[PDB]
Amino acid sequence: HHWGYGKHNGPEHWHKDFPIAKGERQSPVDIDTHTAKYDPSLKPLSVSYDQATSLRILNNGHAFLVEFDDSQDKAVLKGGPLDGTYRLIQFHFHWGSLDGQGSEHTVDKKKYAAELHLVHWNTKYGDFGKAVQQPDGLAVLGIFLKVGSAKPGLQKVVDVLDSIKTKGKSADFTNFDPRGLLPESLDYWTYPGSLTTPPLLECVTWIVLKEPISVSSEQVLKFRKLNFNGEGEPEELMVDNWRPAQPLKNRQIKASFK
Ligand SMILES: [Zn+2]
Repeated sequence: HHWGYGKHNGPEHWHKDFPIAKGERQSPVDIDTHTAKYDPSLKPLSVSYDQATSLRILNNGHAFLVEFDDSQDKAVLKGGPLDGTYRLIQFHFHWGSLDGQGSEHTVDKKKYAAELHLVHWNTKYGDFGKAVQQPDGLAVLGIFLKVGSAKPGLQKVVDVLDSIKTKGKSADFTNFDPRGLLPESLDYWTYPGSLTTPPLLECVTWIVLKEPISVSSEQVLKFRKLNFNGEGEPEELMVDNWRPAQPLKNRQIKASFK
């Protein structure tokens, strides 16, 4: 018994256990493309994933995560609005029950079928646990997914989902190249925010790419066959595991492009 995305434990209930849910820099938010400010001082993003080492893929009952070895600077994110090096620790998705919903961030109110989050932590803080307690501890790269052509680089992930159908299941997942999930362009918006799942800490510096990647209906369909529940109990399909847009309040979204 805890938090989830159902009617009685969904996002609207999270604030009771995690007061920060009504905080000043909560995520996701709607990106108003006409209010975003182009900032010439923003540097190009630097993604160095050539030595990435994936370890496992896990169903934690809220989504499925693909965990990486973050004991060294093997897969890092630098540049952009960041100061220092951020190490990739895991990536996961949020998706919907239908192609018209699923993303957490929205663009001019437009919702995408899913959203990919690549989570990185600031190496100055040693470890993930310490990083989440700092305002500049995390840097999450957000990528939108739209239904269309199949994404070859995502197929290895969809084919193993059958092995981690229920909450608690994990499987070995080595030699996966996260570079296959990136779009052509690295243009982005960025704003200070939080983790979109409890405990909703406001330690994120969000970097949302403008260009979405396309995945096939067959690929996204497989995401929808996962279960929120553990093996041996009422089957609840894992769908609509997204938090709705939160108030922007005293924050401005910057764009790396004109
Ligand atoms: Zn996420």
